[PDB]
Amino acid sequence: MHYLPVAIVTGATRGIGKAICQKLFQKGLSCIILGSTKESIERTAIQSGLSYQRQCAIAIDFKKWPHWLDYESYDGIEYFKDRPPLKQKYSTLFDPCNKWSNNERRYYVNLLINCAGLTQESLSVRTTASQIQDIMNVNFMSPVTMTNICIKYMMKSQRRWPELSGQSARPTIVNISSILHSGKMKVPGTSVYSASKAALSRFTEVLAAEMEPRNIRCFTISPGLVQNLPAKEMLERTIGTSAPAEIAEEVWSLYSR
Amino acid sequence: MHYLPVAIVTGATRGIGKAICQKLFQKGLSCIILGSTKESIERTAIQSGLSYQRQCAIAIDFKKWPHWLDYESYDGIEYFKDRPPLKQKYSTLFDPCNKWSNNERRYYVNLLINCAGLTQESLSVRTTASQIQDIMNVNFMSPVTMTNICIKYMMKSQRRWPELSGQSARPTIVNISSILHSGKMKVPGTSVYSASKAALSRFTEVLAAEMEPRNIRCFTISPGLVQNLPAKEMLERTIGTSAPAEIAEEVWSLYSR
Ligand SMILES: NC(=O)C1=CN([C@@H]2O[C@H](COP(=O)(O)OP(=O)(O)OC[C@H]3O[C@@H](n4cnc5c(N)ncnc54)[C@H](OP(=O)(O)O)[C@@H]3O)[C@@H](O)[C@H]2O)C=CC1
Ligand SMILES: NC(=O)C1=CN([C@@H]2O[C@H](COP(=O)(O)OP(=O)(O)OC[C@H]3O[C@@H](n4cnc5c(N)ncnc54)[C@H](OP(=O)(O)O)[C@@H]3O)[C@@H](O)[C@H]2O)C=CC1
Repeated sequence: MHYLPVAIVTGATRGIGKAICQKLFQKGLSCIILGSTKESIERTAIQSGLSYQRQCAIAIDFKKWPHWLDYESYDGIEYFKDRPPLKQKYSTLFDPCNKWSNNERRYYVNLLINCAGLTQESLSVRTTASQIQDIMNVNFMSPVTMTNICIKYMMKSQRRWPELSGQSARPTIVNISSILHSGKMKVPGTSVYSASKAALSRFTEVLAAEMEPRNIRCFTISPGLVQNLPAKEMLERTIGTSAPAEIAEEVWSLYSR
Repeated sequence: MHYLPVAIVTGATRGIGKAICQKLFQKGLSCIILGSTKESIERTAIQSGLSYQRQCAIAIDFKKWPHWLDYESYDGIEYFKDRPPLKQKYSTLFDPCNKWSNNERRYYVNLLINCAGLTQESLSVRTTASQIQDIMNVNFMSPVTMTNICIKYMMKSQRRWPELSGQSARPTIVNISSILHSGKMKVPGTSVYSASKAALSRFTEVLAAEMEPRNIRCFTISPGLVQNLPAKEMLERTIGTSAPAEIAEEVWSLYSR
């Protein structure tokens, strides 16, 4: 049997998540990309790799947490180099792996990147309750559920295909935190954004302590540049930067090395 | 006019929040205490101070975030030294102040303690979605809304009673964070608990940067002892402590000095 690693990358329709995905594909993994709508994943779907490499996109709105855990199917699209996009309906996040696998080949998820992110540009007292709900559902609650759904999958896959150990990278989770999550960079306009980033970082550090003995690696990356503007320009000017290409490379570093 | 400071203390029906409240009353403030149910606030309602000092309790279930923002009234009880508890219905959190104020006296909130807390004792992968929702709604979302409702109140009160400056403590918010929110203490079983504490801490640090120039002081306190048990006993034994009496004192220190 040939086991072929797949990565799930949330927030991959554009920005940092798009860089990360390009790297991973360049480096030999198949990709399952997440976007928020049918429209945004149709947009990404319009890159030459090994013949067995595959790419698809799934539409999940992270604001709709926790209801999206219970959707029977998800709208998805498989896309290609030199062949038009294919409408799909996937029963789970791992359904694309099932459909790619054949008598000779087993596709399986071995890497999850939580990169989907919603921003904030308003003072705490001027930020509504639903805005705070959206930010936490996209930046924290959903990433937690993604992480947990994947860890269940990763552990069960490890028990059922024991040969994977020593012939694979260890199942890896990488959550994208922000420089704003701690220290000097306390930027007005971003109180709940930063907190959600603080939550994701801290969740991952504690998860890593739970997971490391079970041989799932859990990392966080903490980047910070391209907002503004979110009072705030005074600190953002007073005080470094990050490239999406640089972050994609660090993600690969963490997985491969 | 005599302006008389009132404190709102969430999570004050027992534990640390009860210590904090006793201190504040000992030190001359009137108290509005929060509990989660009609029953728990009835329980607290069954302490000799100045004649003008007052105490009441209000029932708000922090799991019901964000719906509790919209309740028309809240069940409350006013209690006394040597006089039986009085059933109340309060239109807002500041309604008790309105009812205590008289031609000679003005009661107003000048201190908010977010001390209400829900714990976690399960591994991430073994913690359901609703459990994670409860923890974040009680430990983070609700405290954020409390903080914002109070800051609106505090700013408007400052504009309408300008004499308060120089004759008062500055309007103060104290959020109770936990040693678990950062650093060495990464305890299995507590991933979302710790994250919510991380979120509250970080939110408050950024809020303080927003608020300090508007003359609202925003502090966090980070205590850590009495859980267990939440794998976990190995770290909790390997590595200090905090007394509720010690924390009550630190809260008073922060407000008075
Ligand atoms: N910009 C910066 O300087 C820094 C950013 N970061 C973080 O890195 C991450 C990458 O984003 P960034 O590179 O900045 O570029 P973008 O913010 O432009 O990318 C945002 C991504 O989030 C997805 N998303 C937004 N809303 C939802 C939703 N409701 N449900 C599901 N997915 C959603 C988007 O999908 P869709 O296309 O469908 O909208 C999109 O893929 C973020 O988490 C961000 O906070 C960290 C440090 C610095
Ligand atoms: N225990 C420890 O060692 C440490 C605790 N802390 C933190 O300090 C805080 C104080 O709690 P603690 O002293 O430990 O004692 P308790 O946990 O026994 O007190 C819990 C309080 O939270 C309130 N609460 C629980 N659920 C809800 C809800 N759904 N809605 C509104 N209120 C609710 C309770 O009200 P009710 O009576 O109605 O249930 C109660 O007043 C917590 O935030 C905690 O995380 C920090 C460091 C260490």
